[PDB]
Amino acid sequence: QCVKLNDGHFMPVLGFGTYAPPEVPRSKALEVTKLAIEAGFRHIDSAHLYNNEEQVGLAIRSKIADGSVKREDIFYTSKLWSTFHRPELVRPALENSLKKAQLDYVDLYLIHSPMSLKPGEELSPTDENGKVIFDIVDLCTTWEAMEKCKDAGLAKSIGVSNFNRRQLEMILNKPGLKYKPVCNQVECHPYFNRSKLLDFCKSKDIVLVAYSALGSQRDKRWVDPNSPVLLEDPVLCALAKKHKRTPALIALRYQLQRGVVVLAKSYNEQRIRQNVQVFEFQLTAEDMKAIDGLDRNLHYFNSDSFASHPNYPYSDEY
Ligand SMILES: NC(=O)c1ccc[n+]([C@@H]2O[C@H](COP(=O)([O-])OP(=O)(O)OC[C@H]3O[C@@H](n4cnc5c(N)ncnc54)[C@H](OP(=O)(O)O)[C@@H]3O)[C@@H](O)[C@H]2O)c1
Ligand SMILES: CCCc1n[nH]c2c1[C@@H](c1cc(OC)c(O)c([N+](=O)[O-])c1)C(C#N)=C(N)O2
Repeated sequence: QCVKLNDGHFMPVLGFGTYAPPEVPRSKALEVTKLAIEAGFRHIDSAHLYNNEEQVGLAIRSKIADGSVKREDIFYTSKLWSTFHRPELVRPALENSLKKAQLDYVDLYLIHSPMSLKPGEELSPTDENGKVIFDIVDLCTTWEAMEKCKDAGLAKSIGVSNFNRRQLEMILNKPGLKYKPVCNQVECHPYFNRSKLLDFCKSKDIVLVAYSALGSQRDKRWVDPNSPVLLEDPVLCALAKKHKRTPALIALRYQLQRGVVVLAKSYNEQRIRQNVQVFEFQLTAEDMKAIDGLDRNLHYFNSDSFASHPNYPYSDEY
């Protein structure tokens, strides 16, 4: 079921990823989120970026209205987009997310990325030459606004996404800090298992939440299509055969036994239901060690433009 956060709240260890590319109809987000809840998902991951908060919130309201769940049975996450890092913009961002989702509070509000962008209403602002426009913001002040969001009872918990150890320390060592981040949501899978960052986070009682745990959606706008397909991995498949499960299930179970909270996106009803089966079996100490050895220092996120961002979390590479 759950893990206790450092603010005394609880996060379910399996979460449902709601993002789908824009070629997919937006109503589909409503339909598949109802499916995920119907299947046993209680943690739902969304964001302003995904442009789907209305539909995900409608799914949540739907399953509350028909009596399948209470609001407090549901752990709902949303994220502050990078055009709203400047501190006076943060609460308005959160209030707009709540208005779109028609919810009174999010269970978790995150800084979506440390890579600040030009303030405004374009989510992807570009210049006359079509290059992305960065902004420069002290994320400590952004965090202070996030803390006020918790105090105002608008977010149950607060945390970050896409921070490295350096950027976590920055918040952690902030003068007059009220709340540490409850989690850090980062790309994490057997080819990028983030063991160093994971050990740091545990040291700080900060939950690590894995995204692209299944190797990503391999959107060729943001991922090199010829990168290895995570779920076609020899070891994962051999393990799949050993446990009579699927590579996806092995990849998911892997994170759970490391103490990583794990996300899984699917827009396919059968795969949504297969994924909750992660709780049906266990991997041995020997199996875990074998998956550890798969690490290739490979993040699927690939973008030349964002790599030159000052706060690009992976800038040590290069
Ligand atoms: N920067 C960030 O904070 C960030 C970045 C990325 C993701 N995230 C969040 O966390 C989630 C991370 O997932 P992701 O979008 O990167 O993709 P993912 O969870 O790694 O899944 C990748 C693909 O795996 C397929 N899949 C799912 N279950 C499967 C199964 N049992 N067997 C085989 N294939 C299966 C899905 O395809 P189908 O739809 O066809 O089933 C999906 O497109 C996102 O949805 C989003 O909520 C956050
Ligand atoms: C604008 C669309 C960007 C996009 N389309 N396909 C992608 C992205 C990247 C992404 C960035 C995110 O917040 C910075 C994010 O939250 C999510 N998400 O939730 O799926 C995805 C990404 C990564 N990592 C990978 N592997 O594929």
